[PDB]
Amino acid sequence: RSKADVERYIASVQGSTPSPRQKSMKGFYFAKLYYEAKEYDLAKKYICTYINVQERDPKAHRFLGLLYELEENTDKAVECYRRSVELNPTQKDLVLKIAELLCKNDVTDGRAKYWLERAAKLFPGSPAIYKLKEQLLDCEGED
Repeated sequence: RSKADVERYIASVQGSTPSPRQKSMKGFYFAKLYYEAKEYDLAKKYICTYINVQERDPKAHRFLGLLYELEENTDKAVECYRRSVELNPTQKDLVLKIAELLCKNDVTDGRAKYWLERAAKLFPGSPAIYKLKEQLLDCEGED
């Protein structure tokens, strides 16, 4: 998919449902299509426009989180995933994802241990959990 293909669709929306809210209601579509075009900076731009007018859509915060994760922007990805979980807490997968991202970025972060413990409740006996905990134990300070 090209930037031009997505532009054509945006133009069609402008021509038939031109109001500000109507256009914003199409921003998740625009963002996914730009993501398909591998236009990542534009995908971020447009998912942000949709979150503006549909702030409680957990799928939209998750998708914005995905874009930030692709940039290895740990803080922004975590914030987005956290909001998505708050809106739809059945997403246990995101709790593990947050823990994994924080551990990859900075073992020595109070945040990594906090999320790891939240994830451990949701994934009893998980070797993914046990591996992160090993990493945290390795970097613990000594009394």
